[PDB]
Amino acid sequence: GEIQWMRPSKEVGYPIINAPSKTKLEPSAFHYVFEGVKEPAVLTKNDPRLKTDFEEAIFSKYVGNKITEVDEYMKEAVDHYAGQLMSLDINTEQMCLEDAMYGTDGLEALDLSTSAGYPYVAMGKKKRDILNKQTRDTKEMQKLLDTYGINLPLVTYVKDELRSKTKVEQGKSRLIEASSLNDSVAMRMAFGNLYAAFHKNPGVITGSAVGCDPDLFWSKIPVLMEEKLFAFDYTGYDASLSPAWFEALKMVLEKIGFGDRVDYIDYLNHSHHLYKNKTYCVKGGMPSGCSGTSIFNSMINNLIIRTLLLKTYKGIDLDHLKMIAYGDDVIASYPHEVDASLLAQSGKDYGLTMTPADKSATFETVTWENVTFLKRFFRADEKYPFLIHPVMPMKEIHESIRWTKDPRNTQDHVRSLCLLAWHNGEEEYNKFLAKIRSVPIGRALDLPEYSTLYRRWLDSF
RNA sequence: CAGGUCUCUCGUCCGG
RNA sequence: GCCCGGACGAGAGAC
Ligand SMILES: [Mn+2]
Ligand SMILES: [Mn+2]
Ligand SMILES: [Zn+2]
Repeated sequence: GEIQWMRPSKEVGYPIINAPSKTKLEPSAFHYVFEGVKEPAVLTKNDPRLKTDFEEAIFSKYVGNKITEVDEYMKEAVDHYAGQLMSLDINTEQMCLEDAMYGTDGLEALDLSTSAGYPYVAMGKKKRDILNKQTRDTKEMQKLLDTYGINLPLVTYVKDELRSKTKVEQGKSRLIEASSLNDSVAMRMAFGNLYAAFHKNPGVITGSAVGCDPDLFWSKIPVLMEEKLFAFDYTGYDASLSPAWFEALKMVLEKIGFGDRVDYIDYLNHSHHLYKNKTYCVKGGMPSGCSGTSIFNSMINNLIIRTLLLKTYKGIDLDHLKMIAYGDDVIASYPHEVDASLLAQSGKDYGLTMTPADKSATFETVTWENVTFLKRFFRADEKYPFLIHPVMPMKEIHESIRWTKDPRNTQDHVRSLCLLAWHNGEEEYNKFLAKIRSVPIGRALDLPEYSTLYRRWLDSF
């Protein structure tokens, strides 16, 4: 992905949009009980903890477009992936405006608690004004659709979230793209039946984990993988995609029956954004925040991964590839062992910076011991070895609990962390409860017992 | 009061 | 006891 032009948004007829400049993250009652290296991310240029120019750091991720032409291997990839999705029998119809708006089986309703983007954002108009869940009223949305049309610009925002130290000092904050309510509606009418199919089918046919529940899906994953594993994350995924990959995606869509609306994908591939005063244009790069972000990322991953095998391993049989993606996050297997360092080296030709799934510095051999998917480890149960724990490191849970966006959420927050931490086992779970209860507010919370969570887990099978 | 697209789960409240 | 559905809030995860 690459920035085409930044100019005062005054010159282009666009309003100045000014986001909040303050973190909503105050430190938690458990701030000193537990340790951690994470602070809220840099939101503005005037941040003391910055050791670099902010605005140059945030947009740093637009590294350019390596390729623009779907090569022969991308084409065999496209062929094989799209052949996979055929079996799903994915309904290819437009989805009616009422469902695009208020949800249907496999597709949730639009989030009435997040903004309506451009232009509503600068009119002081919100989704609640336009949408009505009780009534499922599509009338005022249609009127807005007629009036403002689609292909509206996205409003860039810095994500208010916890960041490492180097990420605060290097102003490496994450930026989302606030899709307009019009395009979310437009995109979901076009693609809603595809999003639903994906949601309903996490696994190796779709190559996607969107729609999974790790408590239950971890027990499935090993039975779905072939004998030898490899795995990756990527560096700056969305913005490291060059136009070639969008044409490859357009190509998958056409082959599965979405030919007519493949144009929308061009509006993703060439997008306009509003950022504070500026107005800028991007070519390549996934507009994270647009409808389908997750699904298109994971789909492009499946292509990227087939492509790189075909190039690196002559005669590789993609029919014995098994892979699951959640955006750039991927776990994959093949009947014979493949080399992630090599695969990652070809990936650079296509503009991809690839890594170990833990953002570790160097690729190891990947075993059912070191492999991680979505930050979690895999550990067989000791009584029931076919049932597998999603084991997230206590380090992570520690980092979270030390902060709050609002003190009145402590019960839910900590309670939620308990449902992650007990997979580390009774001995580690009870130490957790001890530390939590080491403070007076801790002794106020209703926390679940190891044994209760264990029987819940087993019962849920 | 400002900050996207989603998935999953938990919690609160209301239903069949 | 067991299903199932809705509204709202939170946490985690991907971008
Ligand atoms: Mn990444
Ligand atoms: Mn990732
Ligand atoms: Zn443009």
